[PDB]
Amino acid sequence: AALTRDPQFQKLQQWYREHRSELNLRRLFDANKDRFNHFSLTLNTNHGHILVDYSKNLVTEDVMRMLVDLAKSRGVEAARERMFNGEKINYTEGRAVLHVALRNRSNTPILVDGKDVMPEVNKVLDKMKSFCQRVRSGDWKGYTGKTITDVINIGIGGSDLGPLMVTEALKPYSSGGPRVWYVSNIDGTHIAKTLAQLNPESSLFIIASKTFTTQETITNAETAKEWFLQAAKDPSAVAKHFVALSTNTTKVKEFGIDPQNMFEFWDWVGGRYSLWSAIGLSIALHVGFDNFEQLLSGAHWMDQHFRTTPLEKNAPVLLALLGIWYINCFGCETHAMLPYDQYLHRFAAYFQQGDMESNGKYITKSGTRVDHQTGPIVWGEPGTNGQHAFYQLIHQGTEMIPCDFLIPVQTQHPIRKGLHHKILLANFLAQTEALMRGKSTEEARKELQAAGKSPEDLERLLPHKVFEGNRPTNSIVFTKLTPFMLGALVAMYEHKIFVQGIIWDINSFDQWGVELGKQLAKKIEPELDGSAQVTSHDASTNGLINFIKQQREARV
Amino acid sequence: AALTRDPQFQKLQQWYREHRSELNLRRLFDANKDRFNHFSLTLNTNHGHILVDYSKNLVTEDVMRMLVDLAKSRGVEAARERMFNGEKINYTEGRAVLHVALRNRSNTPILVDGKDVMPEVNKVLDKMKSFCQRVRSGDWKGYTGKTITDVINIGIGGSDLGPLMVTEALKPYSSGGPRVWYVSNIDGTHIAKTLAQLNPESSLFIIASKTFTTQETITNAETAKEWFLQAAKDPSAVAKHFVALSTNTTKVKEFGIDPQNMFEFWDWVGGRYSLWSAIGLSIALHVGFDNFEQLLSGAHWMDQHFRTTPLEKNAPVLLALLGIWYINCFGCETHAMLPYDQYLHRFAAYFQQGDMESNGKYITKSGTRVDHQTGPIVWGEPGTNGQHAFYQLIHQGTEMIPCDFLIPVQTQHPIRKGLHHKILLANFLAQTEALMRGKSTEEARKELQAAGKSPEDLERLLPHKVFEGNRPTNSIVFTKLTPFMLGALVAMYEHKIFVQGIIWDINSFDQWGVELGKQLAKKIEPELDGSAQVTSHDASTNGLINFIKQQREARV
Repeated sequence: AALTRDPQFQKLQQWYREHRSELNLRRLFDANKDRFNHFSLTLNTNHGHILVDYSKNLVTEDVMRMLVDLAKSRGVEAARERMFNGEKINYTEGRAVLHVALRNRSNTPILVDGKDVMPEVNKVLDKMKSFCQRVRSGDWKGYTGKTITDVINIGIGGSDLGPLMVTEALKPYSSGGPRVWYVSNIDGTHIAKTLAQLNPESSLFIIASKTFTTQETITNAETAKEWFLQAAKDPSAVAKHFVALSTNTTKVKEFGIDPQNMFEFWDWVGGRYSLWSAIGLSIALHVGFDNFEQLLSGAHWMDQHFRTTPLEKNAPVLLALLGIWYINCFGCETHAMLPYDQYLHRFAAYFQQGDMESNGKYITKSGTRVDHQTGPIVWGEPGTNGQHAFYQLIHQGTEMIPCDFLIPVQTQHPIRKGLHHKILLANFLAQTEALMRGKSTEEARKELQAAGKSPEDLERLLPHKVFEGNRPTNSIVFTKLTPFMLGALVAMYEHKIFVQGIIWDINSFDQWGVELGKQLAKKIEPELDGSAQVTSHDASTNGLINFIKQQREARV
Repeated sequence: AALTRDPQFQKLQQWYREHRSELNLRRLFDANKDRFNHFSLTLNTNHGHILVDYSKNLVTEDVMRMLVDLAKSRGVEAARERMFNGEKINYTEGRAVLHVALRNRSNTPILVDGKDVMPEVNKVLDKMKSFCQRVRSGDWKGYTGKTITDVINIGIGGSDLGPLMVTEALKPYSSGGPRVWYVSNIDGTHIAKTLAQLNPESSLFIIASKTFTTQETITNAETAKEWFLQAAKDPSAVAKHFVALSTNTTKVKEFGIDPQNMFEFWDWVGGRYSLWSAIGLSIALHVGFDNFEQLLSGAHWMDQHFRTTPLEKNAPVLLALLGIWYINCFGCETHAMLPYDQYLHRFAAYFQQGDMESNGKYITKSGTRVDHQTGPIVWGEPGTNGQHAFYQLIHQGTEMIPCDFLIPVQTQHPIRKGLHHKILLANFLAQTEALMRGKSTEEARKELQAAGKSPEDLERLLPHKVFEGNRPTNSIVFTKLTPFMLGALVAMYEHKIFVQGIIWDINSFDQWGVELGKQLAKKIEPELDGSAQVTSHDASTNGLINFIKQQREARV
């Protein structure tokens, strides 16, 4: 593979093999009182500051230098320009990758097959703005003349996670907006329990599906329509309660949706990078189009930082480089994202898709199989919840787990004169401090002696109280989680993911890995009907199907 | 470490090194027509069947035999009896481990320090029963005489996760019960956004905290009381709207709660194993005490299965052993739990604590440091949501990830004549089939040719469409997700965790790993107050705090 053959990578790996057991956070900080200044970035977006402190990582100036050299050697900057210039960097599908055009507030032309994409982008945005205005003003009414109180987004993967995570994160800005609901699972309980809490007369459904033939999404949509029509009866009423986010005008018309209410996007918009397009309609409806533009503007700001900042001080790039260090040198399988913010409770889940579906690849640009690790397993839970759930393993377990700790300085709810956020902040800081410092046998011993522990009891319990520490973390702190700031943060990670993919020489923008499961599922569907034994698959699949048919009747 | 020195373990490790490149699922099945029958267990709980199919695992008759020999060699059965008999197996804290006592429906005496624990267990259950009766019936009234419409649970970690996951999973059984709310994050937006939607006249708060001094929990509790008294004014009104799940009678009195409304539990009840105790009060209030008893009954049935079943056919034991195989021989860092059920959307999250906080240890019983891996990183998202988010990596990524696929045969919402559930089931089945089978280059080439792909396009696309497969999974299918069945499934994993811990020779029931973080946070708290620069910590902690103080005043 390209990466393994890179001289800069080889240089990095040789340094690692020689000075690995030399890297100790406690000692690094004790020897360099200016470590924080040397390994941290402070970004002023003019709408809040972003501090990216990567000083608690197992790195030195030499390591960072070699890492930056690896990025240059792998052509990170050239690839970046190709992305922004509209070139088909999604080589397996032969398409451009332009989620950056979706939020290109400067409106500088971006060509695709010699044609500027911006006019179309702004056309859809204008349509979104108009629609959001009417629904929020109460001008758009249901079939019985009532205003919309609830908006239901139906989609899977990228047509679901992004909008859901953002509306959850910007909940405080939804004043004067309709309630939003997200239905994604084909599991019938999802649409069912959602519909049970809604009134057909004041509900607006958003069907998100490029092709408008997506099995899960369309099945849910048809279930929603049957439910609606059961109340409305009149088919022409569907046009007042259903809109589509796609490009299939024919199927959209067939469903009963008014064509002028079809918000399209393009093939250069990846699902896991689509919240910035028409897919984000529910976002705009919930918090208003103005806040939606703020969201886009934050991303655009981060897009520029990524493009004009030298690699050595480039946030997305350094975040990606640090991950390559832990993944390809320390051999860490996972990456934890721990935001200390309840509104961001689905941030980690969102990037679980953005990162994993982008970089969970094994075939390089030249068709060669990688001979090294690629995308890591991303996971996490928001601050203090995760801390009281699985931190025991991060502190005293056996796995090395790079962790990103995020938090806004200003809270959306400064209740009790800021008492809650104070404690939240203190824990945010204490956890990375502990993770790095740990507690030695001697330090633990002193504590146990002070507790008046028996000489014998002290020696028995002592080892259990030792924290080996030396566990690396990133601390990302931003002024306040506003729509603009959230846009900047999401874009930052999108570009981190982009850099790592280029370094690994994989295609972060295709997803051929989903085809097999879909193919095999279609074959099993017709076999589930009936009580006849199934024997067309392997013994397990067969046995599972027959157990299912047996228990179908079981009364419990 | 005991494990490494174990003869049986060494035998397994040796076999692994010799036959690893010989383990291939396609061949294994093609070579054994009875593979499903040989590697699957069907349990009849009398309230539904459970099929634990572990045939899609990289294992053979010999491996399973060696694994069971490992379980015997490591003394799994003796350790189990010690737990059930009330001995102090939580050796670092000198305590018994008796969550099995909590659901001991048979009421068989279980002694701790010479006293049967059951009478007290049942005393609390009866109090819970009476309270739920009165609250749900409407007999229990607020300070203005209204009936309780909302129940708010306030607790962290083990006093939140269990009840939340269970009430979410059993939502269908909550008809006639009040709505339940879970507040756990010290982050003020949690209690703030929750209180903004409640009426002080019909809201009942449950303060879950053993010591009743837990910082996060008591802070949220005091904030809720302040909000409550704001409207009620009369401090004696608190007794009609706040109850406690603890043993500190004094602190509960001071708060303003009626002592007769303090539901207690004991030190042999681990937080991450407490939903079966008074901690589960919110569960009982939401779905009724009858359903709570079924839940307990389900777990009780599984406890018996675990205690009376020979190892070779013991579900918890087998699951535990398969994990030891992937973790200590294959070197897998994670374990994915993927239930194809939206109601179980918080199932993986629950065991993320149950498993990780239990086995994320590194000091053995002899006080010696482990020289092998222990607890894995548990993660996941429910069925089809996760499938459309990160399966790309599971199918074509670079890391090996053991996965547990779970699903109920009968759905709680058989809408559209079971159409949704049919598709859900087809995907549950097809995914494990695909993970195992994969798609060869030859098969992929034929598809591309049949699709009429160009010779140029074919060669370029070909390698990207190959699925290496041979990825192991467990498929756990159960008749229906009823209160009883859920109890059984949760208990099954609790015991799997117990078995793994004994084999690793660690303590699955303590959690010393949380102290350092809490100590360092207490020290930072006062330092955040005021405008002075902090210089008392390492440079990073100092820098982060000074950035916070600076941005604290920023207007954005």
